[PDB]
Amino acid sequence: METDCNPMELSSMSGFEEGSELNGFEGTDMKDMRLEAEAVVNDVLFAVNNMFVSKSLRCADDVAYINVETKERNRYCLELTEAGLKVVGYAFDQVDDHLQTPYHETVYSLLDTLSPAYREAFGNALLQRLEALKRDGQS
Repeated sequence: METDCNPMELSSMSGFEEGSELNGFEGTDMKDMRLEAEAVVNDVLFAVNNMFVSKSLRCADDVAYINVETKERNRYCLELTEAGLKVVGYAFDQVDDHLQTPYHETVYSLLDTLSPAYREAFGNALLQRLEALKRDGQS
């Protein structure tokens, strides 16, 4: 007389019975674009002024809009999809449907071209490894 409500799971998924094979007609990766998006934003946030997911549009599983504001206040809006990161605007929450702007593979090969300061910031974190091995390694 009831059904399964919306509870919380302290596990990956409720799977007590196992045996049958799952792979069949639908092979969904279960990859959430928002998931990957918020992961990207956090990791590269240090190399820009402010970066955040676009809350003025939409984001549903396959597609998520992100915004990035570099150190020189330059803003890029990114349509994150399975095709990678596709710039859809150069302003905050700016997405144009006629922009045939090229999409890149990762955020690295994208933002490295979007802000030279990002590259320099990478160099700073890179030289940290250099001096790390200089101090600890030969002593």
